Amino acid sequence: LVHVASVEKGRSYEDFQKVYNAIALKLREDDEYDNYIGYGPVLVRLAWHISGTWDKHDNTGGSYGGTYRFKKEFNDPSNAGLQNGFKFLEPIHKEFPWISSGDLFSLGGVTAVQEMQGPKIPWRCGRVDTPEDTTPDNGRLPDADKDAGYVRTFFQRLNMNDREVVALMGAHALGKTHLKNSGYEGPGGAANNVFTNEFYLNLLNEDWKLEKNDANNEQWDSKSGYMMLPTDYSLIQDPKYLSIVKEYANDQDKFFKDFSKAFEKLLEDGITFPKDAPSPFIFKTLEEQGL
Ligand code: HEM
Ligand SMILES: c1cc[n+]2cc[nH]c2c1
Repeated sequence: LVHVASVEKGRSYEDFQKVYNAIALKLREDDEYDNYIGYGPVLVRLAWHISGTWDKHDNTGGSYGGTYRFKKEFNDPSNAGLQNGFKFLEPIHKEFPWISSGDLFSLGGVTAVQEMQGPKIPWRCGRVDTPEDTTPDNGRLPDADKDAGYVRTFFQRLNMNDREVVALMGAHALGKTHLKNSGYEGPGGAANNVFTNEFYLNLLNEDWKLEKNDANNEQWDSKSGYMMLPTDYSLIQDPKYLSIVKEYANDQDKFFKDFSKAFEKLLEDGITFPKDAPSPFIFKTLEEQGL
């Protein structure tokens, strides 16, 4: 399967910076969502789940085709709760009907991270919508109730290595688990709509307790009111993972730099970019624009 990036006709940096600003302006406006967390965390989760279907072996799945717009992927049990990120973006797609679905879902994730004061993420245009029959089947996204060997093995399919996996998981400092979506409940920290390295700090400094929640699932709970998933706590159980966790709890700039590279790579897996294709765009935030 080859998927070649095709820039939307005649579009350039300024067009996509207009779509960025539209998403970012609505993130500021619709602030009440999920008890004032706002839409940013569900939008970086949506960009991860449309990319996380990729399989390196046959180049199926991935962010290129925008296939989450089809019922099979929209109704995947693993995507429960992401309909709220879709409905947030649907106004903006009506306003810029020329951007492809893959591009709009991935730029929403980029915009949310930078607007929640994360690192800049280089983003590239050119994903092309593909037919309903290209939609990957349910079951390619990871279970939460498993251990470190499962996480390592699952992420080899998206060929991410240990460092990349640990840098990507730092995004679980954002938002929260919702019992009616996943059977898990609670936030992982106090700053859950500002991008920081707090996931790593909480993992190493809190007093975790294995408890059973109302959906009868086990999760790691702390006195402070935070929770960690079994696959999250996995990172301090494995010796290779645990020493990268310590590296990111001791250096927030290295965390930001490595997250930026692994999230771009995540979003680009499966796509062939021609050598005459434009460079990756670095978008300015509303704040850097005085907007
Ligand atoms: C083995 C890996 C992973 C598993 C099992 C997993 C699982 C989960 C689960 C069960 C939730 C709760 C969903 C809900 O109830 O609403 C969640 C939320 C979230 N995850 Fe993951 N995740 C994984 C990796 C990642 C990665 C790599 C990213 C992003 C780079 C990510 C970003 C998020 C975000 C931002 C949320 C919060 C959503 C919200 O607030 O609504 N996840 N994760
Ligand atoms: C997903 C979203 C939020 N949190 C908080 C701790 N772990 C996780 C996973």
